[PDB]
Order: sequence, then C-alpha cells, then structure tokens
Amino acid sequence: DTDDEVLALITQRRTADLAEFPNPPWFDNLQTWLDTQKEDGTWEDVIYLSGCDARRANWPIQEHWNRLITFASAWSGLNPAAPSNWTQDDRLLSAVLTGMDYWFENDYTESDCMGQGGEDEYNCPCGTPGLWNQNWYCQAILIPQLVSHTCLLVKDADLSEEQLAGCERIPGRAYDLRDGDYGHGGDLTGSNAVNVMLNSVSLALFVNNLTILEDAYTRVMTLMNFADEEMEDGIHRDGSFLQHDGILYNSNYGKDFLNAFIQLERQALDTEFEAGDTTKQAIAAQVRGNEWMTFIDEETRQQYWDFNAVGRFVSHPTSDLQANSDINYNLTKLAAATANFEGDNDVSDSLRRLMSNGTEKLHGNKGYWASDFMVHRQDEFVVTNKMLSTRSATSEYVNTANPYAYHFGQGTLFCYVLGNEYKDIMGAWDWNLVPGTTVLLNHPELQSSIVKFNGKKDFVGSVSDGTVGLSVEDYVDPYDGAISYRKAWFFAGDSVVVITTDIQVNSSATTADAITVLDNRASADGDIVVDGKTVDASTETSIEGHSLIYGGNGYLAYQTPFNLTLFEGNRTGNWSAISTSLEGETTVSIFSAYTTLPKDSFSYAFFPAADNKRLDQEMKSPTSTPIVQDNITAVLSSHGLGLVFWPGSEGANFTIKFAELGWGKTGSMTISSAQPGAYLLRGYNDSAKGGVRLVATLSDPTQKATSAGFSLVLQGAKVENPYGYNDTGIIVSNNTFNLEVPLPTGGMAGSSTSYEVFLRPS
Ligand SMILES: *[C@@H]1O[C@H](CO)[C@@H](O)[C@H](O)[C@H]1NC(C)=O
Ligand SMILES: *[C@@H]1O[C@H](CO)[C@@H](O)[C@H](O)[C@H]1NC(C)=O
Ligand SMILES: *[C@@H]1O[C@H](CO)[C@@H](O)[C@H](O)[C@H]1NC(C)=O
Repeated sequence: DTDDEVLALITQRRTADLAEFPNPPWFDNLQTWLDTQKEDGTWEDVIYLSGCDARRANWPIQEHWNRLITFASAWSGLNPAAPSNWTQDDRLLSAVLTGMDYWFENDYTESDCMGQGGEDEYNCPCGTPGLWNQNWYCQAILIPQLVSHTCLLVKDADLSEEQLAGCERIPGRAYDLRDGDYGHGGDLTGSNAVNVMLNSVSLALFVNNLTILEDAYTRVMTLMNFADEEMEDGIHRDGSFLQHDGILYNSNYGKDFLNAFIQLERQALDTEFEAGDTTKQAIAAQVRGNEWMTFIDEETRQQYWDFNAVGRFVSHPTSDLQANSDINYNLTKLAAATANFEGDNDVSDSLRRLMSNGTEKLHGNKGYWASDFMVHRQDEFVVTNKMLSTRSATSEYVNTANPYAYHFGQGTLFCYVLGNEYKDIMGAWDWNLVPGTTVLLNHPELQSSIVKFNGKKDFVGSVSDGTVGLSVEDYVDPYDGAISYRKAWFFAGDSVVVITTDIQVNSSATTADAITVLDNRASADGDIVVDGKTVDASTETSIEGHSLIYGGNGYLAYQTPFNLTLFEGNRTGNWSAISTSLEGETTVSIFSAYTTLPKDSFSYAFFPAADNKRLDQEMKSPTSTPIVQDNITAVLSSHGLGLVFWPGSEGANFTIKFAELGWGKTGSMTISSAQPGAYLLRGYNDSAKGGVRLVATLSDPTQKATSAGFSLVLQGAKVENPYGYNDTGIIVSNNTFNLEVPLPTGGMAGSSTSYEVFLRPS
C-alpha cells in the first residue's frame, strides 16, 4: 500500500465522523424499522413519489436513506450512542443492501433529469422513468450526500457489482459536472459548491482516488479565503460573513462554511491536505467574528446568534431548528479542528470562552467595517447595532419567509441581558417598531414586495479602539426617501449616547410622526417607571417624561423630554403567515415603547443592566454631554471624546477646553479635519510627567479615502512626541499637532488606527 496510507487515515476519520449523522433518538426504531421493511427494500409509511409528482422541497423519499444510515451507524459500531449488540449484525447489513438495491435499480438514465428535469424543452419531460425530482438540489447535493454516507459506512462489506456501480454513479454524476452547468442551478458557488465538494470527498474516499480528494480539498480551501471587495460574499477581514449582497449572515451560510471546515480539517490532520496559512487566517477571523455575535440564555445556558446576522430566519420560531435556533456547530469539534492554530491565528481563548457556558464572558467593544456592525459587551449585557450603507442591505423575503422585515439593518439597537428578550416574539411582533430604528410610524405599508433595499450613502461606518466605540450612519430611506437623518451611537462603559441630528421628513409622501423605538421586548417582571411614577400600559398609553425604567434597563432623555407611547400585554400573530412554519398562531406578552421626536434633533442615553441608584446619580450628575454643532456631532464623556465630521464639514472647527474633558485646569483645543471622518480622543492624566497622555483614534466611514487630515490647535499647552517618530505623518511644533496618515486600503478600508502624543500645560 503505497501512499494510500494517507487515504486510509482520512477514510477512517471520515467514516467515524459520518457515523454521527443519525439523531440519537432515531436509534430507538431499529427493530421497528427492520420489521416494517418490505421484501423489495421499501417501507409502507414512506412516500416514494418521483418525477413531476414528488414534493419539490424536502423530498419525503429521503426518510428511506435516513433509516438506512441509522442501520449502518448501528452496524459499524462507530457511533457511541448505538447499542453494542447491533455491531456487525447481518440483519442491518442485509436491510441496507436491499435499500441500496431498490434505489439503484430505479435510478434515472437521462442526464437532463439532473437539473432541467420536468422541462419539455430538454430530454427529461414529465413521465420520464427514474428516481428524480424537479428540484435540481435533489440530484446535485441531497441524494448524493445520503448515498455517499451509506456507501462509506459499508465500504468493507462484500458489495455486489451493481451496488458499487450505483455508489460510484450517484455522486460521480454531480462531481463530473463541477465546472459545468447544473440546469436550474447554473454555476454552483459558495454553499452549493462546498456541499458538492464534500460529497465528492466522500466519493473519493470510497473509490480510493487521491486526485479527486486533492481537487475537492483545493476547491474548498480556496472558497474559504478572504473576501476583500465591498459586498463580496465570503469571510471578510473584520470577521463578518456576507451573502446576498451585503446581508450579514454568519449564522447560516458562514455557519455551514465553518462546519465544512471543521469536518475537513479534523479529517485531514497531519497530511498534505491540511489547510494552509491563508485558510487558517480566514477561519480564525470568522471564529472571532462569530464569538462577538453570540449571546447566552442565562437560564438554559444555550448560546444563540444575534438577530442582525440571521436575515430571513427571524420569522421562524426556535422550534423549527433553523439558523436562529442555536449556534449549530460542535464546540468540541471546533476546538479539535483549531488546536494546531498558532501565532495570530490562535483562537484558543475564543473557544475557552465559548465552551465556558457564560462563566467567561466577552468584554470589550468591536466594530465591523465591511458590514456596518458594532457590538458592545460587558459581563452584564450585550448590545448590537447594524447600520445601512451602500455596502449592506436590510433583509430579504425568500421562500414565503419573512415579508415584514423592511426596517431591519436600518439602525437597530438590540440588548441582551437575560438572553430571551426577543426569543420567538416575532410572531405577535409589531414589525413597524424595530428596536433602535428611527422610522416613520407604520410607513411604508409593510408587505412582501417591500423588504430588501441597499443604502444610498457611503458615510456609514464606525471608529473604535477596543474599549470605546462610535458608529455613524448617514441615513436616507431607501424605498422612497420619505425620511432622512444623521444618527450616531457612542459606546463607552455601561452607557450608550444616541444623538439623532438633521431630521428630514418628506411631508408630500406621508405625514407620519418621526419616532425612535427604544425597545420592543417580551414582558419582564417589574413595572413601567416614568419620572418615578408607575404607568399602567395595559392599553396603548402616551406620556411624557425624562426617564424610563423597565426590565432592568434605563432610558434617560437630555433636555427635551420623551414623548412616549407605551404598551404591555398580549399580542397575537400567525407563524404560518410569515414563513413556511406550521406552528399556527401564538400569543406572547410584549412590552413596546417608542418616543415621538421633535422636529430637528433629539438625544438620549441608554443604561443596560442598571438600577434606580445609577440613574439617579446620572440625572443628578451626568457623565455624558451630547453636542450638536454645524454638521458635527460630538460626545463629551468621562471615558473620552467622540467626534463626528459629517459630510459638508470641510474646514469647520470644534473647540473644547481641557477642563471640560478632565485633562487640565486651563487650556483649550481647536480641532479641524480636512475630509469627513470619525475620531476618538481619549486622555489619560499623568502626574509623574505632569501632563496628559492623549490617544487619537481615526477611521474612514466611506472606505474610499486613502489619507487623513487630522489637525489640533492648542492654547496654553505644548505637544511632545513620546516615541520621537514622525514616521506616522506626525508634525509636532510648539503647540500644533497635525496628523497626515495613510488610511488602510483593500480589505481593511474602514478600520481604525490609533496614535499617541503627550501634552504639557504651559
Ligand atoms: C439488542 O437489540 C435489540 C433490537 O433493538 C434490542 O431490543 C435489545 O435491547 C438489544 N440488547 C442490548 C443488550 O442492547
Ligand atoms: C481519479 O479521478 C480523475 C478525475 O475524474 C481521473 O482523471 C483519474 O483517472 C481517477 N483515477 C483513478 C485511479 O481512477
Ligand atoms: C459534540 O458532540 C459530542 C459527541 O456527539 C457530544 O457529546 C457533545 O455534547 C457535542 N457538543 C455540543 C456543544 O453539542
């Protein structure tokens, strides 16, 4: 056996791995499924419709292969959940062989049944004999996958020549068409190509062909490399997985990519097929990006995906076991696949925090530039925010699922303190009140035809330094332009300052009120509190106030008070009217609050996981101060200074005294930028050197500028370079510090970069 030892090792590993396909509950029906099998291999209670009579989606004939794979898993003795007395039992082997015979004998013969099946223009019209389906997916992926599993599980049994012919024919017909046309499928890309190559890996291990294995592994590892174009589907360098033109989708498509990588990497360890360096870098990036999208159910310890990375599955309940039901990948197998990861690729800490089941939480602030996404986490809450630019989309209406998701991705603000705030409330949900979004009330009329849209502006990004974050969104309504504004979020500590400026409402199209939705969650224990007064919102009630407290979260209004519209109680919706689900109707208790906005601008602050004492201290001593001024938005807080130069602010100035920041008793600072951009200014008081250590963070939201023009003008202070390097475009004089730096390009367009200087009170 020359060099087939690598093939045999990979075969052993994959055969032990493919034995895990059957659900552990399926092993109970071994005796029943064996006894109720007919003499021709079929079963009575299984639907064997083929051709133009079968069900296009979820072909019921696959139950046959499910039972065959269960038999084979029990027979091989590789699945630990199977009773040991069925190991090497000839009854299961004979049953599997008879089922394989039944399927192979009724295999179709016209190649046009692969994809264009049922089309009269091609050579497989309705009535052509054979086991095929009008759905191209059945002949390309599904049936080949099941066949590959069954054949690989019984590779060592004495198989007839017809059985081997079928085991090589059924997946080979799809593998031979890899660089060709699949009829309705056309060119297979991404998930379909990965599934085809995975089934081809199974086939190559069956027929003992190393060339097919080389080709399939090369193709798969190439498909999982970095995507560096705007909206380009794939793993980006920020850690986000895009699909369907900028729709964040780390929870479904990227999930399948990561599962395929886990499988292939664990199976091909220590061979000439283990992933290279580029693939491991991309996999580490995706693993880290997934961890920041994962929150915990504090009661059940089950981990989920954030509702901004789920897309159309938000309209499905968790019982349907879709992308929104779980993370849906084995953390132990992911740890085993990424053990050999070294250097900057090491993701051992991510896996440690994931498998800890909430005992180690993720602490910091992260900003995704390629998807306009930002996450702020403590050990006490998880806050997410997706924005809408020319490089992302809202949602999508696919396969009758998700028709009222127009407002998603248009400036959402989700909060996870318990882990069940938004669990399966989408049934009775009011889809016009998406938490965080600033929309016109019940505009437009939500329906299936109005769902997916791309942003119209480019100045939508985020700046962060790992601890504090500032996201910006030059927003315009994409469906009709009935509402436009500029909104920013400042993430620092347990507080989120939200400054909505430059509110525009096209009153010719509609006259609805411009509102900002604070939250739309499930009922939590406690009472609604407005200015310290309990409010009964069993019926939809309006009220004004400066503070709102419910479910452990606080909402503080600056200057102009709120104009709230509150509701708490049962709503009713139909799961089968928003998706293909069969759950029917649902009745859940929902608390929903949204304020009516003033005409020009409105600012407020959000304090998750806070109590009355924190909010009282804050209202009596605000640690933050929103500042709106001449196309510039600024946030003065104890943790630093957020600063937004919106488009049209070339040559403006923002002047702030050192005493307002807490740096020095005297002295001011005049800030000016050459081109629009987002900036962070954090100061640290140094008593030893007698001065202030300033850290300046910057980025480009448009992802189209190559250089920056940061300029500071100090009064009563002196700038001193600590490292003494002008290598970063730093111009240090007596009292002036200009920063001309090259911005990141390619896949890093829109990422942040920080620099240091030292100030001395003159
Ligand atoms: C042997 O297999 C049969 C068939 O399902 C099962 O009823 C029986 O419990 C098994 N015995 C043991 C010891 O697992
Ligand atoms: C392996 O597959 C390739 C591609 O179909 C083929 O060219 C080659 O002859 C095969 N090798 C063997 C030993 O069957
Ligand atoms: C991973 O798979 C093993 C074996 O089937 C199982 O015991 C374990 O619970 C799985 N882990 C998760 C997180 O599902």
